[PDB]
Amino acid sequence: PVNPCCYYPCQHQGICVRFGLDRYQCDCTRTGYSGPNCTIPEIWTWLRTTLRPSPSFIHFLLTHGRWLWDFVNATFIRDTLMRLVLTVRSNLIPSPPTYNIAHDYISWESFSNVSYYTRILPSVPRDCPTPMGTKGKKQLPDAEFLSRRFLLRRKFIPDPQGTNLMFAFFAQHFTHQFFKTSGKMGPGFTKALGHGVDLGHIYGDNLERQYQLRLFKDGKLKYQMLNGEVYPPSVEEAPVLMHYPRGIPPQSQMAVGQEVFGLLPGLMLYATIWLREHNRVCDLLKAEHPTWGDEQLFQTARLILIGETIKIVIEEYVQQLSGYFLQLKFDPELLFGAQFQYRNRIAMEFNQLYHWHPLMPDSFRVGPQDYSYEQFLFNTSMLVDYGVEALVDAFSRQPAGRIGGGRNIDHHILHVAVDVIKESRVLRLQPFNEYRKRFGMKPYTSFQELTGEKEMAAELEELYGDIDALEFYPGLLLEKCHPNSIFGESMIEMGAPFSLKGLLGNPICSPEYWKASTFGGEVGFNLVKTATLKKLVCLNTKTCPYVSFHVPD
Amino acid sequence: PVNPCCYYPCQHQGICVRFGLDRYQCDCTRTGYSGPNCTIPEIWTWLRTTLRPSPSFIHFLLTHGRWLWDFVNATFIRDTLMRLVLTVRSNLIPSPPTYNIAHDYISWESFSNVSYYTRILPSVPRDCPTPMGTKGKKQLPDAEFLSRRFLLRRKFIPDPQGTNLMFAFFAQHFTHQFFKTSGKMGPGFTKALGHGVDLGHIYGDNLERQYQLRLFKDGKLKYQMLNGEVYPPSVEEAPVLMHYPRGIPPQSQMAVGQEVFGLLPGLMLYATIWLREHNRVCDLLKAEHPTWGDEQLFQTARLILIGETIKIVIEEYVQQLSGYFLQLKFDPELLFGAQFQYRNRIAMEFNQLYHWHPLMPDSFRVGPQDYSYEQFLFNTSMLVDYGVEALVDAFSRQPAGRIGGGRNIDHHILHVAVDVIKESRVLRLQPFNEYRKRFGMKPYTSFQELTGEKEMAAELEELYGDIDALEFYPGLLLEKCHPNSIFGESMIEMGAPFSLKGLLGNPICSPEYWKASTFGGEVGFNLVKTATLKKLVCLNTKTCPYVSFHVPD
Ligand SMILES: *[C@@H]1O[C@H](CO)[C@@H](O[C@@H]2O[C@H](CO)[C@@H](O[C@@H]3O[C@H](CO[C@@H]4O[C@H](CO[C@@H]5O[C@H](CO)[C@@H](O)[C@H](O)[C@@H]5O)[C@@H](O)[C@H](O)[C@@H]4O)[C@@H](O)[C@H](O)[C@@H]3O)[C@H](O)[C@H]2NC(C)=O)[C@H](O)[C@H]1NC(C)=O
Ligand code: HEM
Ligand code: HEM
Ligand SMILES: *[C@@H]1O[C@H](CO)[C@@H](O[C@@H]2O[C@H](CO)[C@@H](O)[C@H](O)[C@H]2NC(C)=O)[C@H](O)[C@H]1NC(C)=O
Ligand SMILES: *[C@@H]1O[C@H](CO)[C@@H](O[C@@H]2O[C@H](CO)[C@@H](O)[C@H](O)[C@H]2NC(C)=O)[C@H](O)[C@H]1NC(C)=O
Ligand SMILES: *[C@@H]1O[C@H](CO)[C@@H](O[C@@H]2O[C@H](CO)[C@@H](O)[C@H](O)[C@H]2NC(C)=O)[C@H](O)[C@H]1NC(C)=O
Ligand SMILES: CS(=O)(=O)Nc1ccc([N+](=O)[O-])cc1Oc1ccccc1
Ligand SMILES: CS(=O)(=O)Nc1ccc([N+](=O)[O-])cc1Oc1ccccc1
Ligand SMILES: CCCCCCCCO[C@@H]1O[C@H](CO)[C@@H](O)[C@H](O)[C@H]1O
Ligand SMILES: CCCCCCCCO[C@@H]1O[C@H](CO)[C@@H](O)[C@H](O)[C@H]1O
Ligand SMILES: *[C@@H]1O[C@H](CO)[C@@H](O)[C@H](O)[C@H]1NC(C)=O
Ligand SMILES: *[C@@H]1O[C@H](CO)[C@@H](O)[C@H](O)[C@H]1NC(C)=O
Repeated sequence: PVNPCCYYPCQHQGICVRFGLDRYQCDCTRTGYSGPNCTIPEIWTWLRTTLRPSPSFIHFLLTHGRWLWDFVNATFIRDTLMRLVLTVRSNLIPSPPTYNIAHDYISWESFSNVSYYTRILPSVPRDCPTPMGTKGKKQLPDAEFLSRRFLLRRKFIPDPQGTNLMFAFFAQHFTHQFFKTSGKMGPGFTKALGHGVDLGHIYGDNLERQYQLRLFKDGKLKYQMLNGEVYPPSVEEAPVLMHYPRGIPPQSQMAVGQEVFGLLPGLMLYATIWLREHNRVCDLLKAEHPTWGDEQLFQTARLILIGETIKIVIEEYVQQLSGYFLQLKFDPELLFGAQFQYRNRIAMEFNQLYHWHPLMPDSFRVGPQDYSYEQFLFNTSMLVDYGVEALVDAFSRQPAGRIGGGRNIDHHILHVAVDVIKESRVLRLQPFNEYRKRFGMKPYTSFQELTGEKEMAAELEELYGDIDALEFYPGLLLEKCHPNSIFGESMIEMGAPFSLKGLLGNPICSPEYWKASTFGGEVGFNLVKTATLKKLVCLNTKTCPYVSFHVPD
Repeated sequence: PVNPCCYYPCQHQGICVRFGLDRYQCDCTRTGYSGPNCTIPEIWTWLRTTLRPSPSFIHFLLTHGRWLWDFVNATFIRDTLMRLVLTVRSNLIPSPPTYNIAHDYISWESFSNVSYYTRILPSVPRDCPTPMGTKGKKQLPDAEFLSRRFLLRRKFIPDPQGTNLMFAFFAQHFTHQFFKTSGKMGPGFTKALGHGVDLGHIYGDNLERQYQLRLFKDGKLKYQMLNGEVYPPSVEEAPVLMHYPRGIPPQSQMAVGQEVFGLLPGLMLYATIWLREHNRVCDLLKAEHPTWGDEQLFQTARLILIGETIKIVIEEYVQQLSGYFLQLKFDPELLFGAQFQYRNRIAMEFNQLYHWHPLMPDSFRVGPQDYSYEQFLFNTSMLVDYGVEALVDAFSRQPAGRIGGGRNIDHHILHVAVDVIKESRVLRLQPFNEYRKRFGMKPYTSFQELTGEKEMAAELEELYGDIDALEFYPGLLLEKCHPNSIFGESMIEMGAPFSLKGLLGNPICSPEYWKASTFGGEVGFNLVKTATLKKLVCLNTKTCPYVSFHVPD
């Protein structure tokens, strides 16, 4: 008999469980609901969901009326909201983590094995009629045509929010510390066992390699002087597995924490910058703490750097993305109010959703020059050629591709998207609509409602058969976007909760850790609290270029 | 200049941080105290401190009167106070963990590398005048001498609280899933990565081993029939690493989660009991969910068994230890409205502290027979000679040693305590009196004040020279004990916090994992909710013998 759970009977986060031959039962525990399917709301829950504004109304608010916000921001109401965002958003995320590619149920192996990604919804069961559960055609839409007809850029669409490539690369850099899928273990598994902001893209994902990159004098990282400027050393000087092409000089290969960073100067730029930062922070620390050995200098530098990273991403990166008039604020003290887990596990869903390749331009402009993809990719000298200042000026001046709304991925990298989808299908990821519901939205009733348009819609309608067969990742990228926006509500509402839980769940945000001691006292603590994209750059260079996550005017 | 931190100048959980060449300061963040040393109370601390009664008094409060208590046990107050104890206890233990053998400060490697035991107090700094700080003599007392004069059991001192061997062997069994110190990596590193109640000692601490122990059918572990009884498999059938006397026939080796267990019949008794429970639990699962595969059946029964353990540990084990009239309760829902991190990292001090070898008797009486050590140790046929029922009955009946009070370790195992102190000095554990302060107790001012009696104090008084020299382990075992207690206040007052954090800082007890579905429904959940030592044994044996953590009336 057909598998009942395959209908996803359990609403509102109830857990569908098989009993006897073909019965099921939903466990409605702590859902706010009861009944066979968790649809009968408790007194407080009914109260809640009717007095609750729709996500878009809230967004509208946060993005309109400067006059109210000028006010709010300068008063404490700035913090009440920040607290609210933090706790409400994060709540959507199970911690301790629930499921993994192997387990569709809570298990110890699931909980203790950090090589796995987690997931918020269970897989689509194998014993099921259609690969998306119950709805749609037998064999799913072709991955390659889907990317061609819908994600392949025709002409270039700059982000209407003015996001620059400075941002784009920072995202790529930043994220490739917690997304590193295992080649050898395959889909659903991960190298990045820090599972968040450990900065393992600077100090590597392992101790042994970490050790290889370290000077072991003064808490510092190894480095090479070139044209008077500091850079990550060569693989000959610091011998770690780096994914450069073969034949390429280990004498040209640069050594950073993330094996793939040698492949784009974008990444190699930030690896440079963060390295200078780290060494720079060591210099400061050794002035106040001369009695300190080498080890306590490195480990402290790393905290500060972890601290700095979270401060910026929150107060600048997410700001840019949100466009909110409310100024966001990094302050773990907001979270000492309520029940919070300073623990994070990366979901496969988060992975899928962060494949932000659209941001990537038709070509890369460095003042007068116009380097193509082939010219840019795997370049072994561009970084050293221009230096940091010059390549910060350039990335900060170039508009990035809008993410949502479709047809805005450059053909050079469209194969990523293809794989993401194909990868999605191996992972038996649930339908997009099933994820709407789980991230507190209504499901879309049609393809029209999704795209806010007819042509793509009715075209997808027939490829996919039903809208409840629409997949996660395609769905995120094809949904309509309010003009003036970088992407669609589902990206915000699905991503934000994975995003914030990933930032604040870090243990340096705990009552235990968030003290000055942790950061070698007050200069250490103040460095975290006042850290900036400008500062991070212009403190570590001879001159100071346009630095920002947005283009100038 | 001498390192200022050597003085432990900083009170009530402040952090001594070395600054410049010869100075220091204290980070007294969130301590409740201000000032350079941190002895200047905030309004709230003072009130809280002039009105807090002593441990003596609370111990007295729970250990005396019964009328009041059997009343309290029938009201909501049981839950009220139970919660007080948990929160009170577990808030003294940092979470995220703080330091380890290598780092005397918070660091990422210390957050991240679970192969370390954590530590509540930092190590006595390597640049200090005396091995214990500043107070005391150049040489700590000879460890073997300290043992032989103070801990060697002359006459057997039975536990005044009636503790039996059945408890003793339970304590060992249970505690040996989270203390697996490296023979290889050395002092202060762990093989048992669960850092808690994960039943590694049953399923092995690694995936390789677990697979080898698993029958991979119905979710069961392998077993063999000897005399019609289910015992753990042979090593030929489950080829895993087990420590056995070389020369012992392979058919006579039993394979279990934990490598040492095969030595002592005690151990291999519980290993057998639990194994039987596991398979038994699968036999209830498969009936409920015949569609379920062996992996789920396996991982679900595991959670039921982890749950069953804590239930028994809290409601029966820790209850027996306490002598409290407060009926202790395992109810995770008690913490559901509170800052509580559902994690735990094992500490050296817990390991040290948990060395209750003074539990073990002179001989081991089994029915008409009385067994010497040279007869009990490593006996491989004994468990299978008498069978579970007959051996449980015999451990339940024989008294266990009194733990505190001094001179209660049998000579046969006296070398253990010798290594404990030795290791204590490799781990540079701070002096007893500092651990006193960390756990919200007043330090001792005289060796006289410590033991109570006049004689044995004054010998130490001359061995150590000064009370602030006295060592962690020794102080524990030599401290005067409350009116008829199994050990002194310090053990209680230091142990329990770790103890409790060790049970309830377990994801299973989290809001996320504490639902019927985690255990495959009501049936599983009710076994957790309703388990008893008596039931863990008798539901698995032909007849039901005497079983209990206390010797009879
Ligand atoms: C949790 O924590 C445990 C404790 O840290 C970890 O186990 C330890 O892992 C480290 C891995 O490095 C071990 O550290 C030791 O370090 C010494 C240091 O001496 C250095 O040797 C280097 C050798 O490099 C040599 O030269 C070239 C270039 O320099 C190298 O590329 C080449 O490989 C060559 O051999 C020197 O470069 C350096 O100058 C020093 O002389 C090293 O010699 C030891 O062999 C050892 O590696 C440590 O011993 C491990 N275990 C223990 C008990 O300490 C554990 O890994 C961690 N767990 C996790 C999951 O991360
Ligand atoms: C020209 C620039 C870029 C290149 C060359 C590139 C290339 C790649 C490649 C080859 C992969 C592996 C996919 C596969 O083999 O199937 C990948 C994965 C990924 N990319 Fe990009 N990408 C670029 C831009 C970006 C940017 C700007 C982001 C930031 C949002 C991003 C986010 C990701 C993520 C999250 C993954 C998954 C990582 C993993 O699981 O290992 N990419 N990228
Ligand atoms: C006759 C029975 C016992 C014997 C033969 C025994 C002997 C030993 C031995 C040989 C060790 C290992 C020390 C080393 O690593 O060199 C040890 C450690 C230990 N014992 Fe026992 N002991 C017994 C009973 C107990 C009891 C009743 C307890 C209370 C729970 C206990 C608790 C511990 C603990 C916590 C360790 C340290 C384990 C680790 O660090 O991995 N032991 N004992
Ligand atoms: C966590 O889970 C993975 C998946 O089970 C573990 O790896 C597999 O282990 C088995 C037995 O050791 C092998 O047959 C597989 O080939 C391994 N790899 C894969 C991709 O399945 C991994 O060992 C676990 N991690 C830890 C720390 O135990
Ligand atoms: C890597 O980038 C460098 C520049 O940083 C490329 O060389 C430059 O090419 C431009 C024209 O595209 C010239 O105006 C400059 O004279 C060149 N600079 C140097 C130092 O040669 C180089 O071609 C790129 N690498 C690859 C493989 O295309
Ligand atoms: C703060 O702690 C320090 C360190 O123990 C104390 O400073 C000592 O004070 C003595 C007199 O008691 C002086 O003679 C020494 O110079 C100090 N020693 C060190 C190592 O600094 C001080 O007493 C404490 N202050 C308070 C108010 O408790
Ligand atoms: C302030 S927040 O809710 O915590 N996050 C957030 C809010 C809005 C937007 N956005 O692009 O409008 C983007 C946001 O951040 C995201 C980051 C990654 C993925 C999704 C959202
Ligand atoms: C109820 S509790 O505070 O959580 N623990 C506890 C309390 C008292 C006693 N006791 O022997 O009176 C023993 C106790 O149990 C342990 C003491 C030390 C180590 C482990 C358990
Ligand atoms: C009970 C909650 C009251 C708020 C109604 C929520 C639905 C409104 O919906 C929102 O309206 C905004 C109006 O300015 C539009 O700009 C948004 O796009 C739209 O989603
Ligand atoms: C002007 C009001 C701003 C403060 C309210 C913070 C709400 C944070 O955003 C809320 O997060 C929830 C989790 O994704 C969503 O379900 C809500 O629709 C979303 O707006
Ligand atoms: C619950 O959902 C199942 C499957 O979605 C459906 O068949 C059933 O009718 C529903 N029951 C109730 C009471 O709403
Ligand atoms: C082991 O135990 C059995 C029965 O309990 C006993 O007869 C036998 O002699 C013992 N072996 C040793 C080596 O003491």
